[PDB]
Parts: sequence; C-alpha cells; structure tokens
Amino acid sequence: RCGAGEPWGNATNLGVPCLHWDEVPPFLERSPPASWAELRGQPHNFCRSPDGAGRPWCFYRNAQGKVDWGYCDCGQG
Repeated sequence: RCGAGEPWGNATNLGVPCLHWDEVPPFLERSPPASWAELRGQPHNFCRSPDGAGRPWCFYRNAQGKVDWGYCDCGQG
C-alpha cells in the first residue's frame, strides 16, 4: 500500500527529481519502453503515462550526472 501508479510530481516518489522532457539529451543513458514524444510534456517536467501499465514515469536526472527514466509508483524495483 503506497499508491498504485502514484505520480509524485516532478520527482520519482523513491526520491529522485524528474528532468524536463524537452531537456532530454540525444544521448540517453536508459532506453525508454517506447517513443515518449506523445507524453506531450515537452515544455515542463512531470510523470507521464498514456499507456503501458497504467503507471506514470519520468526521466530523472541524478546528482551523479545521469539521466534515466523511472516509474512513478513507489520505488519500482
């Protein structure tokens, strides 16, 4: 019990901040499950999920310099 597909906003609930969708570098460190062009949150940052598993996700940037995507659910591992 924590939140089934809980979009914690501009940070993954596990505790890692989401980067802006238009600020996603061409050299991405993690590969997304599909094209995310239609997440349509380009100007801003925020957990996005049209389909997949009814579970929002964002691309997060960590303080180690990496930019990968993560599920906004509740520590998805």
